[PDB]
Amino acid sequence: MEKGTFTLKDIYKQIEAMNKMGPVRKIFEMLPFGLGLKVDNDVMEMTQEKMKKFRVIMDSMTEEELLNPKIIDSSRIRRIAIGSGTSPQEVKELLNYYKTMKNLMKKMKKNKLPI
Repeated sequence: MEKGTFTLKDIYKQIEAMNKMGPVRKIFEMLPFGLGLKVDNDVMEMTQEKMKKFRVIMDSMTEEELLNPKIIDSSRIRRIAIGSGTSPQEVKELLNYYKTMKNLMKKMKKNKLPI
C-alpha cells in the first residue's frame, strides 16, 4: 500500500549526522609539506565511509520511489546513480541491506498464535 512501515526515506536522514559541510574561511590551519600515507587523495575518486555517500543518494532518488522499493526501475536508478556519483550496484546492496532484515526472521517475534 502507500505506507511501507517506516519507509527507507526515514533511514537516510539518520546518516545526516556526519557531513562536515561548511567551507566558510580558512578550511585548514597550515599543513606539513611532507605528507606520508595519511591519505594522498588524488584525481581518481576514492571511497571509504559508506554513510558519506548514503545521504547523497537521499536527495537523488525520488521520495515516491522510496515509498515503493519493489518498483526498482533499473533505468531510473541508472541516471540517479550518476547524479549521486556512485552506481546502481551500490544501490542494489542498499536494498540488499533490508535482505539482512529477513534475518530478523531468526527472531520473528510476531505472535504465532491466532487462537
